[PDB]
Amino acid sequence: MNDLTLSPIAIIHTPYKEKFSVPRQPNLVEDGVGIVELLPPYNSPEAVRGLEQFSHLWLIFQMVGVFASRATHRPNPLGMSKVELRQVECINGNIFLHLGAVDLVDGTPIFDIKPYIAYADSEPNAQSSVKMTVEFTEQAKSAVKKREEKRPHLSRFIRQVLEDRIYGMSLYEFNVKWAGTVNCVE
Amino acid sequence: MNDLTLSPIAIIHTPYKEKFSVPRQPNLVEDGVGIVELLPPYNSPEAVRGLEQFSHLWLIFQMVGVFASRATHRPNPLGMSKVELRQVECINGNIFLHLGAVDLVDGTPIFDIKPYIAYADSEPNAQSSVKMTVEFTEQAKSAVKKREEKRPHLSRFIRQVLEDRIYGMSLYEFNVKWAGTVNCVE
Repeated sequence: MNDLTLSPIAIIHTPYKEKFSVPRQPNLVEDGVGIVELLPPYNSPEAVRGLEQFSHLWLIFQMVGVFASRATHRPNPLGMSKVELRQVECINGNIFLHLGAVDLVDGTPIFDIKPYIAYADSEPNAQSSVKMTVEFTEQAKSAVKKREEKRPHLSRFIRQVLEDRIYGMSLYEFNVKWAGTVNCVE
Repeated sequence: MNDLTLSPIAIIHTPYKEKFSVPRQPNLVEDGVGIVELLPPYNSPEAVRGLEQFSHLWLIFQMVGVFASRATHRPNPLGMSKVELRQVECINGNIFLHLGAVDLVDGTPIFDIKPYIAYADSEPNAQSSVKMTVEFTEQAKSAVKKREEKRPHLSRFIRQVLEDRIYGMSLYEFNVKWAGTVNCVE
């Protein structure tokens, strides 16, 4: 048993540009959706035949004791993530797996795509050891409105912030600065 | 984003010597237990500090469309497996994670060890699209009895077979040949 060299089979497109932009509860934010783009020569319709069968998927991507946590600094930076499968799209040799609410940062390399099977993967009783109101300033209400044309639902997409004081958060091409009041979207 | 070279961090010791020996329902067979042995220099007590907190673990090991199944022939032969954690043992620089009922074949290389968290990993409603009696011949009853000293519960460990006609199955150092009647344990 020797080493192993992995080849990225896909790239993930996501609203969260950096780690800080990812909410600790991605299943709540219904706009933090993603598209998995399969790279050549894995982007074949044969490679995803029947993927649309399953509703959930497992993505093996690239990122107390290390093994006791979910930290990224690992001997093998291999991360897991179960996302919702909304649509397997095939067009002109391009395969896009339109996922549900994800938690991977924009552009992350995918190593494997497996179907999430409830039998072998679900273990509910697995043991172990602050909803905020969102307000936009008038200038904010205006800036968000202008972008509602290109990126619809950009306003409610701010359920992230829903989890002196002028913090910054990069969402998409934007940089949103901010019960918290959001100042300027730019 | 380029390739990635993985280094095995551990080896898994298991009763099932080959793929055929693994029951399609490992959670039933209460003897198909395993020990994960951490390899140098990852076998440090600091690397598993508090692992005993969680009851379940994720092992990323080495193995319709490919992505639509759990097949082994993949662009990246990376497999997943959630096992029960019974005991994290530290002795003379040797770390053994005594698991519960596993499904990995004997000697399989482990790439990563993560704690199974019910929040992010459990998804019960995940959608998609024969109990047999066990009898031993007299010669078998004798052969199993002789080994009950070294490998206790070797008899009930045959709940595997519980899922002309002289089939063979390798379990441990043995080769069990066989409502089905098991002939000779050797």
